[PDB]
Order: sequence, then structure tokens, then C-alpha cells
Amino acid sequence: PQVEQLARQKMWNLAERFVAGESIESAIQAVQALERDGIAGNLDLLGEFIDSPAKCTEFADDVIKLIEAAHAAGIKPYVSIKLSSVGQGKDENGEDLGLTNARRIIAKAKEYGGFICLDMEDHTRVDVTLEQFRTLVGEFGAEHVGTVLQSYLYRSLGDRASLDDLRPNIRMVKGAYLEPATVAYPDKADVDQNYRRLVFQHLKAGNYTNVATHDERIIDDVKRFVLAHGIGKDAFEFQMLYGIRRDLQKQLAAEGYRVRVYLPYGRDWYAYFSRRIAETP
Ligand SMILES: Cc1cc2nc3c(=O)[nH]c(=O)nc-3n(C[C@H](O)[C@H](O)[C@H](O)COP(=O)(O)OP(=O)(O)OC[C@H]3O[C@@H](n4cnc5c(N)ncnc54)[C@H](O)[C@@H]3O)c2cc1C
Ligand SMILES: O=C(O)[C@@H]1CCCO1
Repeated sequence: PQVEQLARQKMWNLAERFVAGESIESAIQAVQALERDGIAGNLDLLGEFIDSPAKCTEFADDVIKLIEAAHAAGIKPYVSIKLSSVGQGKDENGEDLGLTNARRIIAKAKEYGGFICLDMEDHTRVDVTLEQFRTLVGEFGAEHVGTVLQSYLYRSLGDRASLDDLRPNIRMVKGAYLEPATVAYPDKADVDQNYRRLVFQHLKAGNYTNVATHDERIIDDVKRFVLAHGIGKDAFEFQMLYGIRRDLQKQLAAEGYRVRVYLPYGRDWYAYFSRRIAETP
């Protein structure tokens, strides 16, 4: 309705803190702005839990269009995908559709020297995502595909250790989803301690670690750990969501740490944006 135009625009203005815009062009412009401030980008097309196999494959094709556009602009493709957006769990001609679309995405990013992260979704998808991650590392190399472990899950430390033979690039996060006490630590102090164990164990193992958090107490303790263990500032990076603690993003880059910002865009922004709102301090 014409009467609702102002409210629709106001909601989008709220979301624009967290979402670059709705187009590939808006996302590329936002990454160029980050790079001018010494910060790297990690592109994501928004959307998840896509029901139709056709739409899952269209979504993968749109991620490929993004990778082509980034490359043509002189940006090394670094893209995060949710496998539920590209068909994970659905069979097409005897193979998992998420796996076959992820192969196409990673092959394209790798042609251009790029990288794909498999985001971690809710706990029901962890086993299949870790199985598919191991398969994809075998096909494309640990330099070209990474994944995520969530510190709120009891299983995560064991999962991290199980992956060490792959020398994998892993992003450590607290965890974005609603999870019961049989699956996830209810006490935030345990989530935060387990976060440190994941980062510290990954660094000691010599694997590339993405320290994805806006929690300054944790960030300061990671700086301390890296100093005490003689770890180079080329061996890991901090990561933050677009729009959150921009001051820290800039400060860390000025101190010579690597910083890479998760940079989402697209028309289907409601789910991601709703999680940002629910997280408000
Ligand atoms: C780059 C990146 C990628 C991620 N990828 C995944 C993934 O694939 N799967 C997954 O389950 N989780 C993922 N996460 C984690 C999930 O998004 C977090 O649980 C959430 O970001 C919690 O924020 P936090 O670690 O800053 O800490 P918190 O303890 O939640 O917050 C720490 C402080 O950060 C600031 N802050 C954090 N969030 C907000 C906000 N929404 N609004 C305003 N201030 C805020 C506040 O100052 C807050 O007190 C990712 C997080 C990051 C940073
Ligand atoms: O989708 C989300 O809310 C989180 C943050 C980025 C990747 O997974």
C-alpha cells in the first residue's frame, strides 16, 4: 500500500546498517570502500533454507555471477555460502544437490585464486556439512575452501580435532541459532571459554584461523595469545559483520592485524537481519 511506503523505507534504513544493499554492484562498492581502509571483504548473497531444487540452483548461479563480478572489479573472490541455499539434503540424479552446486561455486572461485567458506547453520546440518567439507577439501584444496565451528556446541572441540589432517581454514564463531541444552552450553561463560579453546587449539595446530567475533575481551585475549606464542600476524585474521564495531575493524587494521568483514547483500535479507536485531545488546 502507498500508506506503508514510509515504514518499508524506514525498515530498510535500519537494515542498511547490516546489509550492503540489494545488488552485486552495491556489494562490490562496499568491498572497495573496506579495502580503501585496509580491511578485506567476505561476500555473501543473502538467502537460506531454499525449498525448490530449481531455486537452489538459480541461487548457486547467482553466487557464480557474484564471483565473476568481483573478479572483473579486481577483487579476489572470497565468498561465504550457506549450503541450505544451494540444495544440501536434496538428491538430484543420485548426488546431493548442495554438493554439486558447491563444486561449481568453488571451481569458479579457485579459477580466480579465490576462496569459499561453508557457513555453519543449525545443529542438524553439522555432520553433513563437515562430511561435505572434507570431500571438497580433497577436490579443491585447503587453500580454496574453508568452514566454521560454533563454540556454543559441545561437539565442536572434537570436530576441530577430527579435521586436523586437512590443515583446514576454520572460522570460529559463538553461534547464531536457537539451540537446546542437550546440544549447546546454556551458560555464556562456557560459550566464551570454549571459544578461546577452539581458537587457541587451531592456532597451536598451525591452521589458518578466522577469529570471528565483536567481543573485545576475547579479541584482547587472542592478541595476547598470539604474542605469547610467537604467532605471525599473517597466520590468522579477525572477522566482523558489516556495520558492527567499525571502530574495532579500523583499529585492528591500523595495528597491523588482518581484518575481513562479512559483507552480505541481496533482496532476501529478512532472516539475516532478524538475527542481528535479536542479538541487540
Ligand atoms: C564474520 C562472522 C561470521 C559468522 N559466521 C557464523 C556462521 O557461519 N554460523 C554461526 O552460527 N555463527 C556465525 N557467526 C556468529 C554469530 O553471528 C554470533 O553469535 C554473533 O555474531 C555474536 O556476536 P559476537 O561474537 O560479537 O558476541 P556477543 O557476545 O554476542 O556480542 C559481543 C559484543 O559485540 C557487539 N555486538 C555483537 N552483535 C551485535 C549486534 N547484532 N548488534 C549490536 N552489537 C553487537 C556488542 O558490543 C556485544 O556486546 C559469525 C560471526 C561473525 C563475526
Ligand atoms: O547468517 C548469520 O546470521 C551468520 C552470520 C554470518 C554467517 O552466519
